[PDB]
Amino acid sequence: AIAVDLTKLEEKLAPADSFLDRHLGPGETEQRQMLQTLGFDTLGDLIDQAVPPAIRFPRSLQLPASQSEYGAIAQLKSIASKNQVFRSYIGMGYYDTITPPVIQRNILENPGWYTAYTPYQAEIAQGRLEALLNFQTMVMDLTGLEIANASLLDEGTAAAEAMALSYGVSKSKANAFFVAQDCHPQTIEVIKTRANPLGIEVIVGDHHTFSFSTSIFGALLQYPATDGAVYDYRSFIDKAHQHQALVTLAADPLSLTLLTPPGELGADIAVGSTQRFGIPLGYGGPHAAYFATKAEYQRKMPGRIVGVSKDAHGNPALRLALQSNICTAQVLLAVMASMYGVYHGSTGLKNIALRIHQLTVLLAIGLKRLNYSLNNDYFFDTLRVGVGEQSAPAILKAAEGRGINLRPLVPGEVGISLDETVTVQDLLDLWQVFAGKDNLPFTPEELWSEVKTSFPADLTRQSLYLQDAVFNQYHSETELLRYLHQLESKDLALNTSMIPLGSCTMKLNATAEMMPVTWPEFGKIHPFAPAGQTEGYQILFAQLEAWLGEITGFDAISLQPNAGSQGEYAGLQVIRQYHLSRGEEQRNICLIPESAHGTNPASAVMCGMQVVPVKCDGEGNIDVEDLTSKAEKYGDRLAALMVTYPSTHGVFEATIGTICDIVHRFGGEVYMDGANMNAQVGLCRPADFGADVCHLNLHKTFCIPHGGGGPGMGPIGVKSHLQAFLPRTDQSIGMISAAPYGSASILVISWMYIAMMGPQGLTKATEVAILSANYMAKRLENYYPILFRGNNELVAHECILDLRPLKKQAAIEVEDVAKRLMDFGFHAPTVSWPVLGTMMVEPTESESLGELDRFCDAMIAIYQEAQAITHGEIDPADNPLKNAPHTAQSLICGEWNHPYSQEEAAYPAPWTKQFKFWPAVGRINNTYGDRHLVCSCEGM
Amino acid sequence: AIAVDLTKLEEKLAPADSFLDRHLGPGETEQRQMLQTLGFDTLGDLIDQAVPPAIRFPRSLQLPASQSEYGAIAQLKSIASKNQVFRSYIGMGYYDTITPPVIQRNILENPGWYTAYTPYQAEIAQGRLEALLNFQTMVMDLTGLEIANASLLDEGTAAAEAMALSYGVSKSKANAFFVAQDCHPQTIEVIKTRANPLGIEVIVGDHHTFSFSTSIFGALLQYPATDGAVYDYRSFIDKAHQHQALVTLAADPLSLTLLTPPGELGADIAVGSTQRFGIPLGYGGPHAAYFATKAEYQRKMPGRIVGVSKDAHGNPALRLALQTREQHIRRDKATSNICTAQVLLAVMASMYGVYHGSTGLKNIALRIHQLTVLLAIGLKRLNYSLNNDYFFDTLRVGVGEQSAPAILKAAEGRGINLRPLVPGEVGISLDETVTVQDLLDLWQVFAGKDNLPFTPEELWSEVKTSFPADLTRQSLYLQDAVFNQYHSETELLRYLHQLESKDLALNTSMIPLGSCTMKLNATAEMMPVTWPEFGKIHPFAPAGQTEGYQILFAQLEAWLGEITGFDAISLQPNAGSQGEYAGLQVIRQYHLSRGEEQRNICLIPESAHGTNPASAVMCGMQVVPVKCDGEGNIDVEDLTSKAEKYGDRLAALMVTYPSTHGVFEATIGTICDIVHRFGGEVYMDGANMNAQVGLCRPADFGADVCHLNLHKTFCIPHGGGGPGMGPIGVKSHLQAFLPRTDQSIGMISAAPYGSASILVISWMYIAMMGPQGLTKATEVAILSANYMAKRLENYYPILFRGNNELVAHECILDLRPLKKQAAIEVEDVAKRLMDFGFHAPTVSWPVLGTMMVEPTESESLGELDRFCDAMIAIYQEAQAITHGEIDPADNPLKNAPHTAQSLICGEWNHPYSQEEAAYPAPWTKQFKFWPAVGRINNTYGDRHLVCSCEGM
Repeated sequence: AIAVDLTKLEEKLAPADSFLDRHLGPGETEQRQMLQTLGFDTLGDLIDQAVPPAIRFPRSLQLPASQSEYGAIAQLKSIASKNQVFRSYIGMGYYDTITPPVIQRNILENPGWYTAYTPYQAEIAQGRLEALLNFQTMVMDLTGLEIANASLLDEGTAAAEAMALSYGVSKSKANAFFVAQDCHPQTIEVIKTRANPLGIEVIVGDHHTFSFSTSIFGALLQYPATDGAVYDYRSFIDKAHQHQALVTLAADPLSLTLLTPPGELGADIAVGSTQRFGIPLGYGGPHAAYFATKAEYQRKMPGRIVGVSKDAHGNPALRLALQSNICTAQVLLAVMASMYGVYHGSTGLKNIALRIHQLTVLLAIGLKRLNYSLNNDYFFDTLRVGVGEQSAPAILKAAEGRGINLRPLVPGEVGISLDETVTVQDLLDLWQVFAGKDNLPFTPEELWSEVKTSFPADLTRQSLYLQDAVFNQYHSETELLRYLHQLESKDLALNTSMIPLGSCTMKLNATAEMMPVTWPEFGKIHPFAPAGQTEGYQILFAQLEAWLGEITGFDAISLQPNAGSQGEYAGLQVIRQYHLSRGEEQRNICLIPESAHGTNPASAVMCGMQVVPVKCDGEGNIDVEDLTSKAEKYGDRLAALMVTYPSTHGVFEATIGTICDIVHRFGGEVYMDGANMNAQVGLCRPADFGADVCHLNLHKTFCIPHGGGGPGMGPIGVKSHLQAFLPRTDQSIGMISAAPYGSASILVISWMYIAMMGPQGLTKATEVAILSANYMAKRLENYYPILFRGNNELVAHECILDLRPLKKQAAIEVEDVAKRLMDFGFHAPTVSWPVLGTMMVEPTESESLGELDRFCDAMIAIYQEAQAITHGEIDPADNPLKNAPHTAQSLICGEWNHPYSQEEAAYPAPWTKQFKFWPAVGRINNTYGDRHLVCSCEGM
Repeated sequence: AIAVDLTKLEEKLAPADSFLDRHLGPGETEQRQMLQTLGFDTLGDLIDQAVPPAIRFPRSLQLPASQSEYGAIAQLKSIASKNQVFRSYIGMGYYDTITPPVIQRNILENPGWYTAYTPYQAEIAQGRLEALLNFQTMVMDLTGLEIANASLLDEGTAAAEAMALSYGVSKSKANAFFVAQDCHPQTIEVIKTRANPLGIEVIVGDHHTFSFSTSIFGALLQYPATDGAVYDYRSFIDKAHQHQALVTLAADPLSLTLLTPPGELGADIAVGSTQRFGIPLGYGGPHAAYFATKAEYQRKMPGRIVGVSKDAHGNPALRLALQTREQHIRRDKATSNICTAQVLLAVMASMYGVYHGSTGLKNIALRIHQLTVLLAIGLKRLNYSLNNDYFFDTLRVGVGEQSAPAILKAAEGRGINLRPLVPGEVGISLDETVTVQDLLDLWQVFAGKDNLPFTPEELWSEVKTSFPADLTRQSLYLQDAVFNQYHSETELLRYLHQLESKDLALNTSMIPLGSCTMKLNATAEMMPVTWPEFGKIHPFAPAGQTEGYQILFAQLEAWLGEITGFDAISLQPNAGSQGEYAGLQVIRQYHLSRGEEQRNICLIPESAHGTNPASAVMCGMQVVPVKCDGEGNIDVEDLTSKAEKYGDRLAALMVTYPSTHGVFEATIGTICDIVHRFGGEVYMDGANMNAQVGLCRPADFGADVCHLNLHKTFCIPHGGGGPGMGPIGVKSHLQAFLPRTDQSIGMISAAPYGSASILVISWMYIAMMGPQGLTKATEVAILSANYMAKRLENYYPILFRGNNELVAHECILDLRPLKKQAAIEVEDVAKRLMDFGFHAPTVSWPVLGTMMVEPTESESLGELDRFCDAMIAIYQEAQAITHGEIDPADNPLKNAPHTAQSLICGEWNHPYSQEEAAYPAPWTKQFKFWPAVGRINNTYGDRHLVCSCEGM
């Protein structure tokens, strides 16, 4: 009433700063210029030709009117204020930790570190590649195992990956996987959820009493246990090996500064979280999980691995080596965890752990004086305290009164996990809470004389860790600042130039969106804090669920899955559970078009489905006749079709509705991979044209930053008939991520984007993304054939450039073009996917016309360079394309013996003389790196 | 008791992360190595031999025990939470504003922008130089005037600089300066405080009724006025010109998007604050003030000015221009005492202009003006009297004596502050943050009820937002490409990144600038600056809303008092220059208070910072230099002679300790005794306090007053040339005269606590270091300086040493032999260091032909050694010239710095290789910092002064 009147009045005022105009690259003038090159007068008219009318969303999105950056921040701040920041000593896999301010400011809040994506182009990613090498080295050193990857999604899924690895190398008919009952309970549920569709039996029980009567292929043990107890696992491991099973330890990596590590205990695999290496609690994430194992299983390892190779000049250089459904991981958070190791060093890390342990021993001695029973013989940071059923509720409440959360274990027992933030003053609060009064029957300092903090020799670590120079040389703040800056300077990120990676949506990660991630009311909340303290998050989730529901047209949203791969997997699990609920167990066929992202069939197989490929036609589109024939053939067994819309070829197929009808006719569900949603928002809705479930990549379409290769979030939307089966936050599939809302803290980014854009702005973004892709295609089409065009000769949000003629004409490979683009100051687009020998270019709506033109001009110049080779005008082996990228040192030092000038090499376009980005290394030898796998700092 | 018990227990625990170990560069092993090189068994021995045992502080500093970064942040957050963030519509020269998040994150919270200092080495400072050029251009465009500088400290002091300029160019014998009574009241006080020691008569009155009967040399008018009124000042300006006076307008630069600008009105000078170009309120600062005037007054402009020149390759390049105006060359004859200014905030303000452009800026002002007109119409419906005929953002509302307190109280109940004007009148200033919902609150507060006799939208059809033709601006502004090209966030992100990449700051390598103390600006120290509880408070908010700041100030006053030994501390002065000036003002007031008005002689040793004699002249004192002896020390005999001669007239001695020569003189106590014997006060320049903290205290060895540079010794970042804070400590007998926060000197800074928000940085430093840590920092600073001197002494003579052949926290390297032997100039060495990846140390000050090197305690041994190795390599390059082994005119020293383009493009015709040019040391092959331009032609730039984007 009064509010409606204010909105009228506000609309009369001079126009205010609109976030849409900061998010978009091309303004109205630039848009009109682009449209004219395309032969359209208006964007609306172009979009009417791009999007098939039958699937066009016929109205505006029902979303809140856009807010300014200032207003949206203020609104979210009021929501955030409803959360309460307690001292949580809940433990269970998440422990408060101190992020060194220098790392918070210069990595987590630095777009130079969070805006690039996976280091596909290694020569311009040596900085984050080195940080990841440090991460691998830290994990190898602490676990005592031979190889480690460049991070997994969270502790529980890493453990599930360990189960899968163990299953693969098993040669027995053993179908059971033993999980110790004192693993973290969310880990157990994630494992059970992954085991279900594969028919794997999960046996959960006390490791002490496991009989080894039932054949197992693997076992998972928690170290220290979830209730805190530190056990000697050697005997169990020995017995498991006698029964041909691999043993995985889920091991707290901070505890491994003190405790005998998994490698020395005989464990085959180690997993865990690196969250307490200075990564915010985040109400669940994002945190990098680790995965370490024996070198003999290196070809079986999940995820990405950084390896040391050499460049064209013989110098050391890093690359992803040996290239599960996992794609996007947790790179940014692995960088933070490794920098925590670099800044603290081995001595510093051990002192942090020793202090935590000393405080926990002191805590225990005082609780004993208060006549409580202490169950753990040995512990790192976590006590199991027997208080009796009568006292447990009052203690937990008194604790809450002081803003402290403890862990309820079983009736009459309370768990307490201390951490890096804990002070002697916190200890006093704990004693007084347990005493029920403030005057204690002891003095704090009096207890120190009793403090015995050693472990038995069988559990006392002697081996060293983090001995490489990198962990010793950068302990002043100034030193670390400079190290970070040097690594950052090697990497080409979005603060330098457009990174037009097809299938990745490298759009603006706006400062206003990123800001709230590091507000303590979002970042400093334990994922299992009582609901009464997380009402701000509850509001955030409810809003995001409603908004993503409206965008997709689905009736329910699960925010849990913490990657695109996880969303696909969750979606297929929900479909599987649906068929089971109808008494249709035999439905296990998953139809997948050959063009699909590789995550799709990997996810299907993980879900116990049998993949049946569906041909794509001569235009690159889904072959409807073939789909119909396969659907008919597998009618009784059809579980699902997984479809990407628009296709991985960047095309709006007009047949999508018909395709869904066919699948439904034969009893299947339709799953839509939502990676290409940047061509859809406001223009079509998956639920409307026949999808039953989809996932969204929030790190593509909805602005979560690419993080150098992570983090992401992959929420799913489902129709009502599937809602009952959604992951838990009688019928649920269980848990897909370790935390109920996955990496909850980064969800604020997509909330901010939607709040600041509003329904018209979100739709305009989609439209401009399509305009810019089509503009680039039109500019380049006479130089590089555009491989797949939709109806009306338009593409969607990306286009595929055919580089195969250059190979025929000039013996030039796509890799040569990709490296030569570095000399022009550009990261290459997506290379050789989905079609070998091509590039897929996706500019997004956030890049200016000037930037688009520079990229096209670079490609045209490279076209002319290839023509020169074709026409014999320059040596076919010694030319800028074959020798790219050109380092400054290669141009300045030694003799210059090439048939082109140093200026032609380094400044091939005018903009490079205004600002030059220097490739840090020459072209990296890929085959050499895979042949001689070196994955730690020892090799560099 | 219980805390005592806990402290005891905590000491038993494994060592936690100590901030001291992050702040220091050299650890214990590195320190032992450096001591071995120096021939000392312990650091204690070195310090006992460096510091005269007589002035030595005989106990530990009484300061709180060190806290971790985590604990100190928590403690300050608790303090900050006591402040209340209101919607302040108080105005008076400070208005809430929206800092674009992209600028907050990538400039204000980016050490790449805030760690370097004044762009003395222009070739490695083109980024901030360009941002300053944009600032000047924005100011010129908006004011309609011909030249503008690269910032002043605040609005009131800028107006005082305008008074000084007007006095300096006056054709008459006029001694009076007219100040309109509707200038901001703090501006009036700053002006009066500056006029007092110069004997200038300040007339404060209604500009409408000024008779011009008393001759004036200048007039200051406020536009719009402090109460909001917009006046047509043309007639006044014409009359002032008829009477041979200059007119300065203190003009709100946002309002100039709509209002006819000073230049077009005929004004000679414009000053103001650029705070509302996206700079946090900051409880007073820091904000860059602007100063614009006519080209014909170039040589009299205060402060720094960026000018477009060209480099060795004929390419456009920027540099500081007309430097003989400034204190470091000209000293007592400088145009002002200003040194450190507000560069970081000028960068932010110009980026606000770049991001919003002319259209965006105008829309911000239009919307503010529309909201204010709407507010006005509503208040009239409620039967209130509205006094301003025309206004931009500020209303003067007649409410009556009886209602005014209740309205103010009701506003406070909704978390709103208004401005008390006079009894029965209330001021309201709207700003960029204001929404129609805020309007509704204001109307309901004035209505005394929630249901209004009108609806908001209904009022719109009555809104006239235009001004009379004679006040309506027609001229364009910000038409240069730079203000149009970077409006997407991604574009601005990239522009900022490209500029930042051109500049060598502390995230690259050590910048060992003597007299500057380029130590760690720790992230934890910087973090609280941008907490809203510090950044979003209006400086004239009611005391009940600022208890967190009260606590911060009390603690800082106590701690700096303990460090200096002084009885009272003033946190007001907002630069070292202001601290000196405030100190001299208090000394002057003291002599007057004793009935000793004739004391106006200020003794100043020849080595002193140019700010010293400049400050003295501004304080109405006559400078008498005191000679330095053969060994560079103050000549006690000469001091005594002059003290005797000017006995009856001796006001002060200004002394820097340790000296600007980097030496601890053992005579400092005797020197103070002599000054006191002859009736003078002793002022100590505390810019070298990084050699003193915990080791000696100025008050203990004879100083009556000192200033500290928090941006040198206490970690406020150098900001590319600002901001700073220059608090003063005084003995009890001077306390009565301190600036207002019957006897006060008045106001030195426009805001009572100057740039209050940045004081949290120094609070954090002290809290995290503790007494032993602060003292260790001083000792390591001295160790590292002596280490570098020892390493370099056989190559470059150490010009001055103290007792036991030691230096203090810095040393002077004599490069004059290189000039004699090889015709190598100090600037040659400075540019060649760029090719080694280093910013030069301080060049040619205090001694021409030398370099003064100050590493600070924050730089590692490895880094100290690389710098020494660079200087040694350069020495060998000079020796090759000397021995005739290379063309004396064509060699790396003469041609430095070497851009990548100069090496890669075109034919290479030099008797040395490109590798020798770009990679003269092995670390450059690990990480190469590229100079963005070749050597800049200085004389060409001063000959053809171009100070806006049109030239570049």
